[PDB]
Amino acid sequence: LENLTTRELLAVSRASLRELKRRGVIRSGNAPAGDYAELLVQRATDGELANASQKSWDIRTTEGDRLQVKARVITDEHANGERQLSTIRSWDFDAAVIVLFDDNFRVWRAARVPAAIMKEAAYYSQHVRGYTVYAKDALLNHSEVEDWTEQLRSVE
Amino acid sequence: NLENLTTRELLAVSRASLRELKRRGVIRSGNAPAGDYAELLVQRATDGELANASQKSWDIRTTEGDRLQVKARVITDEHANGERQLSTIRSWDFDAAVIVLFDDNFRVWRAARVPAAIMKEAAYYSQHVRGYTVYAKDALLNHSEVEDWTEQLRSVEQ
DNA sequence: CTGCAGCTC
DNA sequence: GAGCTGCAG
Ligand SMILES: [Ca+2]
Ligand SMILES: [Ca+2]
Repeated sequence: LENLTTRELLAVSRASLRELKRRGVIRSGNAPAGDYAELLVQRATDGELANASQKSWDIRTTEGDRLQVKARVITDEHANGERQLSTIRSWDFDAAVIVLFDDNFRVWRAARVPAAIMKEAAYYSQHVRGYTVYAKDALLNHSEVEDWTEQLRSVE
Repeated sequence: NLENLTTRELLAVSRASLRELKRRGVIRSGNAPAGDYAELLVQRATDGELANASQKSWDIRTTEGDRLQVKARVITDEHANGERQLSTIRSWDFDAAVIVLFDDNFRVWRAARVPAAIMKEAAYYSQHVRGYTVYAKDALLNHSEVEDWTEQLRSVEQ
């Protein structure tokens, strides 16, 4: 992409978003990671996608589980800051599904974390009125956490 | 043509374009490019100093000392009220906001310098996020105390 | 920990 | 109004 002008680079950024939405891979104007991670969890659970602005959770599974999906793109597996999950303002869900992409947007690691374990790992931020969880290796490897890496790779 | 690419190739191109924009200094973060790119245009237009990326309240200090809070949206529908909603404001310690409205090809469509006091008048509080919401509606853009910066920003995009 | 733009109805 | 994901020091 080094041969493209900056104007073309910005246009490719928008056009790729537009084509992804046309294919139903994403459904919003956000950067694709959030919607794409939800799509994969939906495929893996055969679940029901919630309304985009619904509070608390994103996907309801066939067995009735309410899943809060949280994704990050990892460019440096040793950068703790890239493990910071998007803020949590409501605990009315059954489990979080953490989806860690590599910088080619391939699934690197995924984990199903019970809500109670998420709460135990959370720190409150008064600035944003919400809770921060870090998807550090210790949480991903927690004895009550399920490794979902292969389950999400099989739906990529 | 992107319609000929596999979904895997599309996603990789999404990352690759972000990486190339950061390598060139057009952006300086892994966010979607709009936020950093709007700050870059305002910096080019004011010859100002970029604040630290995690700095509270403002983004750019002008040579004359104005602390500018840059707020951008990419407009796909010029008549859509929701697309004027600016990112939340949790601190009023800035002198003026610079609103940058892009079109869906990432060209500058409209830009405006809004005094902080006018931003405060238009804001509604959201207890859910502990912040203030301002909409870049035409009435705000056309306010008598708002400066049109569209041509300034257009002269520095490439 | 402190913050920012994951890092629409 | 109610909400979401406009990632960094
Ligand atoms: Ca989510
Ligand atoms: Ca800003």
